[PDB]
Amino acid sequence: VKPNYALKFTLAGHTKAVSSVKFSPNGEWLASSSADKLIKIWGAYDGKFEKTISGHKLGISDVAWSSDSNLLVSASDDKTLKIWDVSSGKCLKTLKGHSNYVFCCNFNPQSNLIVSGSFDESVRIWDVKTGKCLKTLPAHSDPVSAVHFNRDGSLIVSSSYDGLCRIWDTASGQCLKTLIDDDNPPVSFVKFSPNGKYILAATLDNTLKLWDYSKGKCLKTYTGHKNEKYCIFANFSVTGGKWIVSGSEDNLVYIWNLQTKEIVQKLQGHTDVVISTACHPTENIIASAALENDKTIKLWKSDC
Ligand SMILES: Cc1cccc(C(=O)Nc2cc(-c3cnc4ccccc4c3)ccc2N2CCN(C)CC2)c1
Ligand SMILES: [Cl-]
Repeated sequence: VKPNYALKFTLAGHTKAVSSVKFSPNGEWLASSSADKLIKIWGAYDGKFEKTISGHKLGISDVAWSSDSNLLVSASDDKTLKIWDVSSGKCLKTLKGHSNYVFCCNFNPQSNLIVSGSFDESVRIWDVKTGKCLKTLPAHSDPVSAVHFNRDGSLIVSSSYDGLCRIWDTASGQCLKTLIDDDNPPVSFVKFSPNGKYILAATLDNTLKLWDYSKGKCLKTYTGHKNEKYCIFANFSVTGGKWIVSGSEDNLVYIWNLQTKEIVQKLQGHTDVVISTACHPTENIIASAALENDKTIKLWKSDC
């Protein structure tokens, strides 16, 4: 069983490298962030450009949606995160506290907290309503590449160039688990599975790994792509077949069968490193986004 993702739309508009694409929880919208300091909103089903959101003083590495598809948070080189009202485009809060570039961000499912990771080697947990920093976790000893809440928001997973992936108790800020590798290549990406039982982690040695969080055991490895420089975002695809989806430094989107680990599709068309991919919440739709020699987002659709 293989997917048949085919190109549907190419979304042009960003004037510099695109860093992150995310589908709204309600499936309605795609948000993109870019080195051009802009957030753009696009229709998920027709690819139609909606609006430009601006205010960051420097490039934006990441953007994430609240549970109600009404708010966005962005992580910038200007050392801030911003919370935005999607419908008005207005900046609601500026989250200040990191001492350097902010690279990654997420709302908890309840969408009252935001977690961020920074070049400053810390993970911060912020109050959505007030914008105040609630906790600063001495998370890592190198830049933090990814931060993600599990399904009930009770855990955070973080990854860093220090070679570790850590799991944190949200309430107390205590580290519950460290995943260590003997060679410790930089961990460039991490995310929980939809059910929260597993973690998917990328390392900068051309490798994706599925870890049993509960047991601390690697269950799967996914290879064949190129990933030795960029923090490339990867995904579980669960709407049709059960896939792993990633960008790659050879300008392709890679799709693997989660259980067998076999490459099932490679998506051709981008003209630069595919740094971001997103999987639609309800439909078999992938968004992909590439760096400065491409600057476009592509939307792909499959029957399974
Ligand atoms: C504005 C913009 C546009 C296009 C790409 C990037 C970028 O690549 N992001 C970034 C950078 C780094 C990073 C930068 N310096 C570093 C210096 C020393 C050691 C480690 C470092 C890690 C880490 C993460 C990230 N991201 C990539 C996009 N992703 C959605 C979240 C995380 C940003
Ligand atoms: Cl995500």
